[PDB]
Amino acid sequence: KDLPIHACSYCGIHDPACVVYCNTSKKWFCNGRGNTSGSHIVNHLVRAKCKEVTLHKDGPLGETVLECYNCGCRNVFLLGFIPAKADSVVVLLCRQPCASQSSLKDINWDSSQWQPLIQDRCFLSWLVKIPSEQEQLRARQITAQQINKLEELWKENPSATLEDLEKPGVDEEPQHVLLRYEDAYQYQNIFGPLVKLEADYDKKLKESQTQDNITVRWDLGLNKKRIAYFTLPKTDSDMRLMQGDEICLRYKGDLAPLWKGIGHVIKVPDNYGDEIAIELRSSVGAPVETVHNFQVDFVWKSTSFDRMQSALKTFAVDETSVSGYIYHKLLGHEVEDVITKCQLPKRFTAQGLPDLNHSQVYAVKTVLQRPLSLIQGPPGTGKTVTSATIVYHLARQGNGPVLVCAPSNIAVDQLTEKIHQTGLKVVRLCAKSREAIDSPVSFLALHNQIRNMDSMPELQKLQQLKDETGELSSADEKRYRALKRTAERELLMNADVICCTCVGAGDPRLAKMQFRSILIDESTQATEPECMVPVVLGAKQLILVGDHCQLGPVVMCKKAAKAGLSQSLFERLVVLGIRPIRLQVQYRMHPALSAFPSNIFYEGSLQNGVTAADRVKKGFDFQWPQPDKPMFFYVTQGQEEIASSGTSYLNRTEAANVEKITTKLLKAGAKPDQIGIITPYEGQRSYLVQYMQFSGSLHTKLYQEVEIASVDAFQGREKDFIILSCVRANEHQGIGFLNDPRRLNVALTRARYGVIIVGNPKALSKQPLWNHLLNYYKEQKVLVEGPLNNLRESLMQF
RNA sequence: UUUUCCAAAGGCUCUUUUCAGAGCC
Ligand SMILES: [Zn+2]
Ligand SMILES: [Zn+2]
Ligand SMILES: [Zn+2]
Repeated sequence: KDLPIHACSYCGIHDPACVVYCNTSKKWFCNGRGNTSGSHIVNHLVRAKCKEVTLHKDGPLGETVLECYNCGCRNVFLLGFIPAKADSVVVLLCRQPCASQSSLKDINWDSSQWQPLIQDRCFLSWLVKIPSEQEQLRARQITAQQINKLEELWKENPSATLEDLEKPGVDEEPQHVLLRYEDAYQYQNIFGPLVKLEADYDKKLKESQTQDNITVRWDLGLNKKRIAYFTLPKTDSDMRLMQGDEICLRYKGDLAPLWKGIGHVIKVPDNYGDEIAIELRSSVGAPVETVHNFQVDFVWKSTSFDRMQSALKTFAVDETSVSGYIYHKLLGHEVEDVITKCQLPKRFTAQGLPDLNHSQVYAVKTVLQRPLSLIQGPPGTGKTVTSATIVYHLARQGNGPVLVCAPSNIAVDQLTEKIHQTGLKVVRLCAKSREAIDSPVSFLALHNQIRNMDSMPELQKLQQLKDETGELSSADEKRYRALKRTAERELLMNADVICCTCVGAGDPRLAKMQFRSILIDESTQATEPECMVPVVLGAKQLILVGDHCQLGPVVMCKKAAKAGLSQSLFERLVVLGIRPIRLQVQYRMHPALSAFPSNIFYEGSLQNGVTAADRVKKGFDFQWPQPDKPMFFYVTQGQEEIASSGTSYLNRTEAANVEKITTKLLKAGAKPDQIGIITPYEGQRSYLVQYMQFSGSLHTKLYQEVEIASVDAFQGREKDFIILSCVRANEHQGIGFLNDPRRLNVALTRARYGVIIVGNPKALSKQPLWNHLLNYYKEQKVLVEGPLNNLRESLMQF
């Protein structure tokens, strides 16, 4: 009848050792698996981002708080139990750093036997008894989708029952993304709510980030560089500290008068470096002398989303914002093909750049003859050289300035270096936040060029005065602003090629300009409005470069992802009916590694531009299961564990295996910078960092030199030897986003010399693509398990 | 078997002096 005080929100099962109370949500939940693959309590914890667990009053342990004996951390995802060697008393300790920093140092305690408290997405039976299957089915049954809906209702209001899910029927679902449109106003009305939802979600998830009572080195700078170094106390474990964001520094202490300054991040965590560094744009009134009792806060900004909305409305209301043909093509309207009447250069090669192959030459000649061209660039095909050829030819056409944009600043830097290699005059536009960022192409930045602009000397005098003092008078500031605007306008008109980011093209300084040529790059990594921001500038000839098989843009809002916002402009153009021209040759992999992904994801179209003897590293005496094939799959029988964040995964057994193979690789003579570690899960990456940094069997700096990153963090990077840990291994659950073929594509194509795959074939074989992976690897007879020294071919079949 | 937990990004505002003016980073 009436639910007791300790009753599950989802089902209401009442039992002493079956209900767990959450301090964050002030609700009880059952440990029963239910219809879904996960327990109710674990599902509530992961969905509601809670990290506090309170045991029921009656049970094997009674009213207990699961706190680490060393540090007392509340986050249950880090605690683990150790059975005593003398009695049955269990020791609850954090995985790290409490394993080595434990004050108890009990003889019966050992950290090797340590296991996570959460297993198979549910609490262990001895702690919380799993409800009996018959009782857990005879009671009220709730499915996953309505569970998520009820959790959302609880989040938006802490009063919601089962009847609140059906009787109201809120709906208000965002309009789904269409493939074919009819009006620009329709496009704006459809994509406005999605952008607004994304911005709101980002603001909500990023505004709740602050720290208090931190130290600061507080070093100074000659040219007004208030540079502050401080380290996050790692209690919040927030990685949102990023280049270009805004940080407000508040000094509420009594040592100095209260100060509230604004600055930008200049240095994020690095290899063994940490000590995040920020640059303050405020005056000299900052409390330099004080170090402690410093408060910091991150405030979200809406510049990017405002730029997307402005571009959308400009496209909706301005007929000349884009060419008519491009406007009709983007809306899916069926129109006849148009051939651009451009003069074809006799030689397709670029001065100062390597000669293109036949496929690249054909791609260039086809692109130059079409107002709209789509290029599918497989990994390792030298797409940068191709794009350099395109910009070279476009500038040689003399049809005004040529705009280049890319979602990532690294891609922009690579492309601008490539074009500058031809000797062409290029101007790189950087944001104010990125002005202090040091880059190899920073000498080509707009602000640095202005600082080196010697035709007008009073501008330099004002600049150095600003560098040596604070803000000048109002008239002086107005004159300086006018001089800067005039100089940058002259530079931009004089410049032949302007390169920046896709969002950065929305800068007012770049505004009020018309460009007849745009070569949006890496578009497969950007949301459709992000790619659409630069084109409303007056595009007439428009080129996309990217690979849908590589990866897609990352969207955080669940509703936006469901509505189709994750789709890139490249994908929509491809599915519209435009066949993208794809480069057929590449020089990045030894043929053995490149044979499989070409066969699978590129229907056997890629060609190996390098030979086997070319892609062998000298002084590398490492044994292989097949001497001709420098890759293999190592089989591990580990169990996945929930990461500290509560939504990622890790595995200790695979981490130890990775450590062993990396130690062997360094013993083989491979340079430490060549060894890369790739994991799709952030929690696994952090655990590997902790395991390889603090506990180093070999030289600690030796392990330090290698670097670990997420899939798309490493995607823009190319190295010799790569070792992958797929992490996920669950009998009753899925692999997660590992079923996405794009991540498999980038993971297999990230190498140059060798790939070492580590994972559990039994769990991965359920997904058909990974089953094909396993079948191919067994056909090559490189599935190996057991001792590293004594390699044995696995007998498992899939 | 849910949908997955994964990067990158990045200064303007106010006022009817609005054909404009004012102030901030
Ligand atoms: Zn329940
Ligand atoms: Zn909760
Ligand atoms: Zn602890």
